[PDB]
Amino acid sequence: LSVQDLNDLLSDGSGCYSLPSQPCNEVTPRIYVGNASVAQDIPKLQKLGITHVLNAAEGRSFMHVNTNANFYKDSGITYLGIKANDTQEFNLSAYFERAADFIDQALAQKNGRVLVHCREGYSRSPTLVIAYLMMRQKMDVKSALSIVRQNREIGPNDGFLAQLCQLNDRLAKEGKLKP
Amino acid sequence: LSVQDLNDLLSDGSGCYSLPSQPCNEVTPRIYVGNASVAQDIPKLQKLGITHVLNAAEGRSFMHVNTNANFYKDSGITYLGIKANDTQEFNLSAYFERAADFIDQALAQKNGRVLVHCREGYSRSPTLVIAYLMMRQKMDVKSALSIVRQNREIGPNDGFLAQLCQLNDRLAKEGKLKP
Repeated sequence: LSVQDLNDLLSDGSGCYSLPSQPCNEVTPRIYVGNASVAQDIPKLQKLGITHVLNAAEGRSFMHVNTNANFYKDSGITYLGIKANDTQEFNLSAYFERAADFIDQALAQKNGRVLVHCREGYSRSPTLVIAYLMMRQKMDVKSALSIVRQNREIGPNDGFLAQLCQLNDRLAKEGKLKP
Repeated sequence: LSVQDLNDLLSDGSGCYSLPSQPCNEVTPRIYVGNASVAQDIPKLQKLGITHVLNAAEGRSFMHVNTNANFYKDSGITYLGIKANDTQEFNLSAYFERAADFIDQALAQKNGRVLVHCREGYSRSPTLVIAYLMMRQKMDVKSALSIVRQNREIGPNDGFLAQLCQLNDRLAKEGKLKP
C-alpha cells in the first residue's frame, strides 16, 4: 500500500510526524509553504518578495484562515482562495488543476513568488504544491513528497496522500513523469 | 448591500465561485445536498440511509431533474418535487415553508435523513436548506450560509440570496433568530 509507503517517508520512527519548525519555508525555488500567521503578515510577505498567495484553508472556522482578496488589496499581491477542509473525505483533487494553474500563473514570470498556505502549512497546502510538482514539473509523488518534506515538516492526511497516489498513477500511465 | 456581503463569503477572491468537489455532501447533521446523478442513484441513497428526497429542480429540461414519486416507488424513500428554475426571477421563497416542513417531516424522526438536491446541488437546493436552517434551527442567514458553504461548494443566485435576506429580516424582527 502506497499511502503507507508515503507515510513511512514522513514519520519519525516513533509512530509520529515532526511539526513545522518555522512558520514558512521555500520548499522548491520560488514556492513557499506556510501557516496562517505568515499569510496574515503582509510586511513579511513583501520582504520575501511574494507576488501571489493561494489560501488552501479559506474559511471562517478555527481550522481555516479568514482572509480574502480585500485583505490583500493594494499590497500588490494576487490572491486565490480554496475553502478546503483537512479531512480524508475532502476531495482536494478537484482543485489540483485550479491550484497548479495558479502556481504556474506566478512562476511563469521570472520574478513571481507564490505562498501556498493553510492553517498550519502541514496538510492542505503541501498537498497542492506536491500535485503541482507532479503535474507541471514531472516529478513522481515519492520524489515530489520527498523534496517538500526535506524543506518543511509536512503530514498530508491519508485521504490526500491517496489522492496523490491516484494522480501519480494517471500521470505515470499517460507518460508525463520523469524516470 | 447584503447580497454582496453574502457573495463575498462565497467567492474565491478572483471574482469566481468554486464548484462542488463531490456529487453529495452532508451539510448539517442528517441533511445532504447533492446533484442530479446522486438523486438518480438509488443504491447509493440506500447506503447513505436516505429516507426522504426533496427534488428542488423537478422538471423536463436540461436544467431540471426528471424524477417523480414512481422513480422511488418501493425503494422506501419518500419523495417531494419542486419545479424550480435557477433564475433571479423565480420566487423560491414561496416554497420555503413547504420545503422546511418536508425537511422537518424527515428530521423529526431520529433515523430520518434527507437529500435536498437540484441539478448541480449549487443554487436551488442550498437555498432551501439555508432557509430551513433559518426558519427551524434559528440560524441567521450569514451563519446558515456559512456552515453550508463550509461543507459544500455552493452559489445561490443573487435573486435567491435576496429572498434569503428578506427572510432573515422577517425572522430577526419577529425575534426568531439566535444572537
